[PDB]
Amino acid sequence: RICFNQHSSQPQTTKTCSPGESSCYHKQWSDFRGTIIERGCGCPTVKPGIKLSCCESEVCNN
Repeated sequence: RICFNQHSSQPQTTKTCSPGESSCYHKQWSDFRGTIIERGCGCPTVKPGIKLSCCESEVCNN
């Protein structure tokens, strides 16, 4: 139970996730500074403006 956790793809970081968590999350929104993508373990309620996707499996979230 591993996800990416790196921003708008930067250099790739990954996170072990917490035991039990079998998701991972990719969110994309944008705003004054540009467009953003966050990557983490998950799935967020994901929110006005949103942008969200969740998989189940390893390195999934991209």
